[PDB]
Formats: sequence, structure tokens, C-alpha cells
Amino acid sequence: SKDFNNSYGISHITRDNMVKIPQQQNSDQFKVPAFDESTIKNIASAKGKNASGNTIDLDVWDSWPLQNADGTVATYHGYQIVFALAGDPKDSNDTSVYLFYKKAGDKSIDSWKNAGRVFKDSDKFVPNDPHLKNQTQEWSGSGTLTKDGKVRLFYTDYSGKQYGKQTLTTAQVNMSQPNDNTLKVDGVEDYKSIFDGDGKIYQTVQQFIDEGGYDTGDNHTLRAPHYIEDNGHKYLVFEANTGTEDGYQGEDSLYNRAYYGGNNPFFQSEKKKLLEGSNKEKASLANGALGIIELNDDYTLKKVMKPLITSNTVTDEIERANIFKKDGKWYLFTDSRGSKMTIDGIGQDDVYMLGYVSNTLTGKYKPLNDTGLVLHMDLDPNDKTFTYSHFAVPQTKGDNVVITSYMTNRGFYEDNHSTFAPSFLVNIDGSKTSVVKDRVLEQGQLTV
Ligand SMILES: [Ca+2]
Ligand SMILES: [Mg+2]
Ligand SMILES: [Mg+2]
Repeated sequence: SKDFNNSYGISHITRDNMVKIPQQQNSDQFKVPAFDESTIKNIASAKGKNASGNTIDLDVWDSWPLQNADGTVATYHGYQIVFALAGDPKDSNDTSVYLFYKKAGDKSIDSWKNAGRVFKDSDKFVPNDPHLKNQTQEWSGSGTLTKDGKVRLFYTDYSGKQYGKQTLTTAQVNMSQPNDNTLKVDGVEDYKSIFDGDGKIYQTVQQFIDEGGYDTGDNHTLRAPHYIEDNGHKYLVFEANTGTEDGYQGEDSLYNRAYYGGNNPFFQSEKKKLLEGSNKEKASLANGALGIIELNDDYTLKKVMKPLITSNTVTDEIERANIFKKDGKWYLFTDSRGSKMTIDGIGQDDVYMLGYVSNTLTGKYKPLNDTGLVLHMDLDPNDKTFTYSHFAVPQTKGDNVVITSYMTNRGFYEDNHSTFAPSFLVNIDGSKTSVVKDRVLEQGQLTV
């Protein structure tokens, strides 16, 4: 193995940037705001029935608003809509997409109503599809309001029985209004798998199985599809991992200057450190990516594209892919936990949102705030005001985005269930971002 430099024509989250985060993160510029613990409520309408027909107060975690094509929050027949994962706090494998809704003008968490699950259990068996019949959980995605006024959902088909296989999936959700304050899910159609990896550009579950599966410490991902449009084309941007031809995992990746950045002396010392320490194996296996595919207008796969950015050597897990245009530029964001990173000074409690900017959709992504740090949340997982899945929601006017997240870990408290965190504001200006210090919003608030 010899030193080399191959970018594979894509951008990279680099070690030289990540190593600076520990000394940079303890600043009001990046810190997720301290939240008012005493006033946090559960989502009162987050109730579901189980197989025995008993009503349960649900945990409600990763959530996403129904968006216009440009990323702004849609208004659907006078409502804002939020899709969210939810289930029984007592069953960590009970995960379904629910549809919540609130009158556009209303603001309080109490004004969020629950239209119930998007899918019936029987729905997955209806279409002629190679994957849906194997689904065991419904994981996160995105939602777009089409120009024809249709509710178009993207989510992740997770299959515990197929070694944690994850498939980008879509459906149209048919809605009606039986009265003035109710939205009803009538059913779904055009329900189908879109993409489950190819092997060369993005890792497949089969690659995961063949290398030896869970015992290996590899973490296979293919999830959180986020819909965008760019000048007549439609895309999904999603969490994945590289395939064999765009810089795969492997001991050889540790010799690729592209993943280190900085200059030769840093690359030599950091490489040596990696090879001699207990991060070697995890760094080798680390090949996270924010992938992109183009879709046809019927939401089928049109083209598998090279990733926008990767985290080779740094982590296998860059989550909650998010991307939108602001000021003529494309901003790209991802959530990532320090516990899965291989960076000195980043620890078990550290959770981040990282951000990058490009002049074009597939162009070079450069880090925001020099290192790529946007948000830092380090509260212990037991903290009631622990937040996760931070998501930047672009706005119609101004330079602020709204950050949504879920609050309180799943199943951690008898009375305090995973719920909508109070939303907050981040300023975006060129390659700089800053948390807006003197404002907090309602729990689950999407727009200002
Ligand atoms: Ca990997
Ligand atoms: Mg504060
Ligand atoms: Mg396939």
C-alpha cells in the first residue's frame, strides 16, 4: 500500500477538518440551544393501536415536513403536514410512518392532529415489487407536494430479516377532508421500491452479507431519501456508503490523501496514528456517503450518479441527508454521531450537524465554518432535553433556517416520550452559519 490521492471526482469530509472540531465546537455559534425542560410536552395526538387493539401513547422520533420542491414548507389545503416515525416505546423494532397535521396559522404542539399511519400492514403485499414483502420497519425520508397537488412520500424500507437491508421507496398518499378540521388518509398508490444500491457506486446489502455481515463491524446504510428538484430534473439525496469503484472501504483507503486534507506532514502523522491505534479497523471500514440518483417523472430510477460527498476513514454513518438551494448555491447537510467517528477528541456524547456548499448540484462541496461544523449537541442520552435528527428547513423569506429535531430518547422515560423538540433558528450567510441566540420556537414549529 502506497500513498496516493484520488478524489473519485467527488467531495470528502476530511480528517484535517474533523480534528479541529473538538477545539471549535464549544461556542454559542454552533451549540444546540439549551431547552426549557419543565415545559416539554408529548404530542397529545400521537396515539396508535397495537395488534391487541389497545391504544398506546407513542414515541415520535425522526420527522420531516411536507415540502415544496424548493424545500420550503408546503401548505396542503390549509394545513402543514409532518411525517414522523412512531411506535410503542416498549418495542424498539416497532417503527411506522405516521402523518401529523396542523392548520397553517396554528403554532402550539397541542394543535398537531394525527391522521394515523400512512400505511396498513397489508399495503406492502399489494404491488408487484422485489422488496416490499420483506419490509419489517418503515424508516425516514421526505415528502413533496407535487405541482399537480399530490402528496408524494419517500421513505426507507428496512428489512430486519434480510440482514438490515434498506431500500429507497415511494408512494402517493391519497387524502380527503371529511370536515373543517380533519385530514384523512384514504389510502396509497404508486407504491414501489426505487433503489437498493448497485455495488460499484453504492454498497449493497449483498456486499454486507458476503463480507460476513454483523460480526465484521461494517455498517451498511441506504436510507433517508431527500427529494429535490433542479431546473427540470428530479433527484433523491440519501445516506449510503461507497461501492467498489468510487473509493471503497478497505485498509488501502487509509493511504488516500483525499480523505485527510491538510498537507503531507499531517497526512503522514495522522496515517501513522490511525495505523498504530485502535481506530484502524473502524477507519478502514468507514465509507459513508451522501448519494444521489435522478428519477423519472413517475418516480422510477433514471440514473445512478456518483455521490455528492463521502466520509471515508471518518465514519460509516452520515445521516439525515438534507439539501436545498439558498442564495444561488446548494447547501448540503448531514447528521453524525461522534460515537461512530474515528477522530481524536470527538467522544461518545458528541452529536453534530455538518454542512457544505457548492455552486452546482454535483460540483465541489466546500465546508461551512471552515471545518464543516454547523450544530453541536453533547447532552447525555439520559437528559430529558436530549435532541437528535436535527434538520434544516428553508424558509420563504430571510437568511434564517428553522431547525427541527426530536427530543428525548426512545423508551427512556415512563411519561416523557420522544416528541417534537422546540424548533430554533440558524443563520446562513455565504460559507458561515450561526445559531440565533435569543429566539426559541414552539415544539415542532416549521415556519416563522
Ligand atoms: Ca463501511
Ligand atoms: Mg440558549
Ligand atoms: Mg435493486
